[PDB]
Amino acid sequence: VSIKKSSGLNFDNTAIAINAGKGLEFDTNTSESPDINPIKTKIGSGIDYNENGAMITKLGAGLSFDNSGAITIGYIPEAPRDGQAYVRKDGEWVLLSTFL
Amino acid sequence: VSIKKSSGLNFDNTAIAINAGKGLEFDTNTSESPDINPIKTKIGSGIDYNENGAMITKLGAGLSFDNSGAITIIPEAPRDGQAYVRKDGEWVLLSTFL
Amino acid sequence: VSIKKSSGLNFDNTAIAINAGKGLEFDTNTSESPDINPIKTKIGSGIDYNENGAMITKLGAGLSFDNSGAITIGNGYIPEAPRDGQAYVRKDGEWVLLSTFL
Repeated sequence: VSIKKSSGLNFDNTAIAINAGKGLEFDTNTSESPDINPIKTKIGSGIDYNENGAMITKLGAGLSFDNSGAITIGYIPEAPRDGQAYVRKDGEWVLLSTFL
Repeated sequence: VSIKKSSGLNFDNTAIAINAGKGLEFDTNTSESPDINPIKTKIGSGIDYNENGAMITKLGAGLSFDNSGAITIIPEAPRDGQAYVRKDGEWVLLSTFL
Repeated sequence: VSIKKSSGLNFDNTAIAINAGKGLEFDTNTSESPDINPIKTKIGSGIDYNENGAMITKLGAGLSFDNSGAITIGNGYIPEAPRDGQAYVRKDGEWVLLSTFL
């Protein structure tokens, strides 16, 4: 058999093998391993698989996906300046004299 | 024909095939599909392709690439053992109001 | 010999070749290239390889990996007082009950 070795194939003791380079590996953890190992991507920090085996970015605190699957990002306000003093109650600035 | 099955190839009946696992798939969306499908990476949220067919991180609102291809982006009351309230953008001792 | 052409293989002048599409390429920069090229992923902005060839996200200013490999936001003003129906005043960086002081 002729193989095109410039297109990712090579011989390993006369058997055609995928010659897997950067970002790829053979999955030695399937039910059929180590005799039958599928090729898979090789991934590290910040990448995962979803349920379909698709690569996704691994998002932590502060980050989310928008509506197109793009990565996106995602202290109390000032009381009124009317000369009057304010205290804090149930998430609101409430006039001091309310309690005096 | 001899294939090395522990290196990503398998027989699909009599025919030699790539055995694609996680992060990989066959592209059924070409002109030539379904009879000739290239192997491609399998991608989801957070990843996209370039025009050059390269995988890139898919960035939305608030994130961008820096110039070397990496992803990038009331004051406290006085501390003096006394109680304080908010008035005109200042922190003003409570006592002052009693 | 027969190949499953719907499974990522094709003929190039009789020779069996991987038919590489989006996110893959052959590496022409090896010690046996260009007559022998491995298949590799094809990566651009936001991605790199680690030392062992695994793809990682490339992080710049203000972003960091946490200890579980996830991308996160890297790293005074007052917080909310208690939401318990009571009034509060600020003393020594703590919300203390206005009650105390009357």
